[PDB]
Amino acid sequence: METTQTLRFKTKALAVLSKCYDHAQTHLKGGVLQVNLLSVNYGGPRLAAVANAGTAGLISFEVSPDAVAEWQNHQSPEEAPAAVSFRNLAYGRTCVLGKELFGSAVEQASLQFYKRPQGGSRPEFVKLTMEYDDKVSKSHHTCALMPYMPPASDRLRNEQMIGQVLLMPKTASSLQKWARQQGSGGVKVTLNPDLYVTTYTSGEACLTLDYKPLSVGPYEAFTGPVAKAQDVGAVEAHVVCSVAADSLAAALSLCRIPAVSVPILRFYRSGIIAVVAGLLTSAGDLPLDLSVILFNHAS
Amino acid sequence: METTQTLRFKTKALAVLSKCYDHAQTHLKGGVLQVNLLSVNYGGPRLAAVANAGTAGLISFEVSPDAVAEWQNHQSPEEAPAAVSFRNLAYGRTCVLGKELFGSAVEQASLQFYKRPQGGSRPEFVKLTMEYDDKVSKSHHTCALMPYMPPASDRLRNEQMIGQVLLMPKTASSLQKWARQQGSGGVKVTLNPDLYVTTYTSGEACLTLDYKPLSVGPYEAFTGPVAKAQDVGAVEAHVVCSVAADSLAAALSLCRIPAVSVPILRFYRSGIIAVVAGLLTSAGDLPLDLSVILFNHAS
Ligand SMILES: [Cl-]
Ligand SMILES: [Cl-]
Repeated sequence: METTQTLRFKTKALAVLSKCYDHAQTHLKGGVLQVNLLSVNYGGPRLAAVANAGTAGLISFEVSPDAVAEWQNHQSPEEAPAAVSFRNLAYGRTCVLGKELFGSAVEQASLQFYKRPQGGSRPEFVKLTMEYDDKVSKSHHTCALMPYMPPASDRLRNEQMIGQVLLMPKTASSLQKWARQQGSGGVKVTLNPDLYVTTYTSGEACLTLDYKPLSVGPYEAFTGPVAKAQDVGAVEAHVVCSVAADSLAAALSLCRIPAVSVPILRFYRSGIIAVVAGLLTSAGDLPLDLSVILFNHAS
Repeated sequence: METTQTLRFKTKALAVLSKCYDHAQTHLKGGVLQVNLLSVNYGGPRLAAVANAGTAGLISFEVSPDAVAEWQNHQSPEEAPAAVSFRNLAYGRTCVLGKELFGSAVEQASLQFYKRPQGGSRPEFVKLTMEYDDKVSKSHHTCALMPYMPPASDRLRNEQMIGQVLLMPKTASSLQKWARQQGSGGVKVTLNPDLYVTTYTSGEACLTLDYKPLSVGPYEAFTGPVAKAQDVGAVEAHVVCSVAADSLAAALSLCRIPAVSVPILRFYRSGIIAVVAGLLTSAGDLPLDLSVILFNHAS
């Protein structure tokens, strides 16, 4: 058995995300764990819990490379994949890997991808192992990788961000509730730079949220921790997005992590939207990049 | 690291218990997993999930020795302990070991015990391993054992059984509901050979259950599967037992596993009751000895 790649995290790195994972736990359960190698020499490897949200949404519970302690790709650059991924809910078992992985009592978490010496050009298995606080307890999980998929966190690299608005906790819940009220319907999201307003409509139903302008462009907004939670926004263009009410509801929920993050809506020139979890200055330097992509939903 | 004991179960042996465990998982979760070494010259090692039920009850989900494929004790009889135990809910972990151990897809299950070559009469750690159907997935859990405890399935060795009555579904359920209604009070259970009836009182509340006599003593009854389910009993002496209503309710619930078992109440001369899960001929030959001991409880 040969090792294709080795990935190991720093002491207790992933444990600080324990509560964050718990918040997203229910949505991440039926998804998959995925390590993005496609960005190894672009910051480092990126492990992420990836799953669906609603009728047209993709969650990416991603860990910043800052959490990585050692990376090793033993395959020729040309053989290694852009990404490997196994399913979060391990084969047969009752244990959800993401839960154990992002556990708070884990000192060292690490992954090892293997293949059989003979036939097979790409990794075929992964071996997660978590070593706990007690300096005594270990857990090793051997799983089969899945049919290759691109890095979830790769679908927006060529997209153009025309603005993003921070949603104050109450506003977020308010929207999140409205979205839920719309069931399996669609929501037409409207960004109006002129009116400093974001609008959502689903049939006759409707909802309007105002926002204070930031005398700065999209890409220069919310670059660091969110020091204040207020309905603020940096928009530089109009746009209408057709998303699924249910996906929007799940996103707003997941990105508002108690005492940790507040939802930030990122608008793209194409009809696409990405609800991002803006980290509060309080919740320290969590190596988290949580987002949910709202795909185009034909109503 | 020195290996003291090794236990390997037969292929798929513990998987047949999958639904049975699930039926008790809520109770077993906070208990412990434990291997009774005493029963090695009495059929073989006995693994059991052991936990508390109500205010005065001990639950024992024991696996018949005929499920074990290979046992090896590498310690002299002097050093070897009577029983080894470790938390069912693994340390800092999120999965309960028992849930994964009795997984329906576990091809092979095995346990190993170790200790350091210094200070330590008995084993200090255990390593459970699960090999799955897919012939690819494996799980290894390494834990610390707990301060030693006697084999749960031993507390009834000197006790002399004076009677046992089987309860059919509708009957058991009446008793269980009655017990839950008595909330946190105590139940005075009476066995009357002259009136062929068992009575339950908790304050002004009461309940009487008739049973048809078996022309055989206590120890020769319900030896094998129970092809039918009718309120019959092989009693042979009066006895009044003081039990906790909540333990009684839990015990009846646990021993009536849907389409698998029916509760059987075993009364002992000492006024102690043990609720047992009589297996229906319907269920196959499950290697399961589930029971719940109702200890003495005062008003
Ligand atoms: Cl209970
Ligand atoms: Cl010792």
